[PDB]
Amino acid sequence: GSSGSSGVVELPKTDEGLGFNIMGGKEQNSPIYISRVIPGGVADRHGGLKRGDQLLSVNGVSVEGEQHEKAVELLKAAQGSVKLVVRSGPSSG
Repeated sequence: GSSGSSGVVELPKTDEGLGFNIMGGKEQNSPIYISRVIPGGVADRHGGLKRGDQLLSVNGVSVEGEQHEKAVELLKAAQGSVKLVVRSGPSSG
């Protein structure tokens, strides 16, 4: 579905956690993505974030072109609910 939203993942902000890990952050010259996912966390339950999904932007903030630290800050910046955008588009397509 070219026309529309790539796929914004809005998860409920709760101390409990999201259930997703991220590695990198313009440190090793690699894009930000989900390193590991909890088989029993909010994310897994929701159904949208999986190991590999590249983080495009969070809370309406471009992260792709920023250091890990930034990402972390954004997540905290949110309140009640966060917005994690990802790209599920096929490398070829």
